[PDB]
Amino acid sequence: SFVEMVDNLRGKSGQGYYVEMTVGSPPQTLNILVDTGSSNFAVGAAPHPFLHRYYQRQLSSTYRDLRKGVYVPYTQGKWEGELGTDLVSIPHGPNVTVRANIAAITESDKFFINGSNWEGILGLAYAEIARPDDSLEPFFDSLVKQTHVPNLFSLQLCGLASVGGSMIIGGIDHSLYTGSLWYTPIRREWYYEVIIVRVEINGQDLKMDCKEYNYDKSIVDSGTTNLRLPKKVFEAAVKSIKAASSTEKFPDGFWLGEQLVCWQAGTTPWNIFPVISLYLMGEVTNQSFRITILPQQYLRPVEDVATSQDDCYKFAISQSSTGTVMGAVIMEGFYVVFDRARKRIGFAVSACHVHDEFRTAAVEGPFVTLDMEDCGYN
Ligand SMILES: C[C@@]1(c2nc(NC(=O)c3ncc(C(F)(F)F)cc3Cl)ccc2F)CO[C@@](C)(C(F)(F)F)C(N)=N1
Repeated sequence: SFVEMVDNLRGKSGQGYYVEMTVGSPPQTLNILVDTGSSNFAVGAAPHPFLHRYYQRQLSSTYRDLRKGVYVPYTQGKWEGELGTDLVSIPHGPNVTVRANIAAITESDKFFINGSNWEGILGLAYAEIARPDDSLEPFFDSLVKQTHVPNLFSLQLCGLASVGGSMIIGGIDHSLYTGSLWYTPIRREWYYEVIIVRVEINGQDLKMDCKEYNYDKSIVDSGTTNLRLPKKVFEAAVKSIKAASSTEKFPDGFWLGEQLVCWQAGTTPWNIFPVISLYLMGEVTNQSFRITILPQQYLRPVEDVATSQDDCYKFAISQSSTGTVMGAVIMEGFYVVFDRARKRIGFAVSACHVHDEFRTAAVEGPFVTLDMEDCGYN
């Protein structure tokens, strides 16, 4: 039941949200990062200083070796391993056991994070971006094929350092959001690719050709902390946020995410910072809806006992050369429905949210733009 799935996610702020899973027979319990930005189920399978436990294939009678290596290098770090299949279950997910592909990580460099409490990654995106290639069926594809679970999942990421949330597999739990769910089409089934049609900072349009917001794609990624923007959009956004917050001046390093800004505990001047709205393409021509975030979402607290006389924050909007990434900055405080069956992503205000007494994060619409331009970059 969905009620049994509520609060099945845990994590440390900015370290990743994870769900408990079991692999093998007899079952081995592991904490697994929920990642909508990748498509491999990859688990630590050898000792590592940052791993409390790991997958021991020799203890699983149901393990099957696929006799195929896999090497996956990312911008920061890389993982090498071996492919196989085994029985997998989600103790606080659907009441089912399925056979799924598993990449057993045997060597890695700067992939596992100290103190993150996760031992692998559940890539929830599509086969097109699976490694080594699209013939390696992702976990959610196997789950849907082998069971009667509907082809949809939803995430309620709720932003001390400990975080929580819910991953609801096979449905939408109405207790997790308020107001209406607004849907944007999935443009291509690879990443969860979407289209942004307008960006406003404190109600002021950035006034760019909308293709700039999607250069070269825009994705929804629970495996990325920041709201990451293409260079041109990022520079305009920083200029606009600086203009709104000009009563206080911060080091250049802050706007580049290289330095923290600190205030005496409880004194953060939230009202000098603007709201940011991303307008997403609707399901109907030239209609859109907006997602509006507050500074409590894009100025992320950095927990550190040593600086705890203050509240210290990192600016969580950053530049990208690979397109827009709607990471946790966007997802936390919203209930996000990955409706794979209908090729669409829904957004609603979450039951767990940031609102202070002046402003509230929102999901609202509809908005019309009679300008007929397609905002898709490719
Ligand atoms: C597979 C890959 C990947 N992701 C992570 N993620 C995290 O550790 C992480 N996750 C969520 C959050 C929070 F919840 F706070 F947002 C904070 C963190 Cl710090 C770690 C290793 C790794 F290889 C590739 O890199 C990206 C980012 C890719 F570049 F592909 F986008 C991705 N999506 N998945």
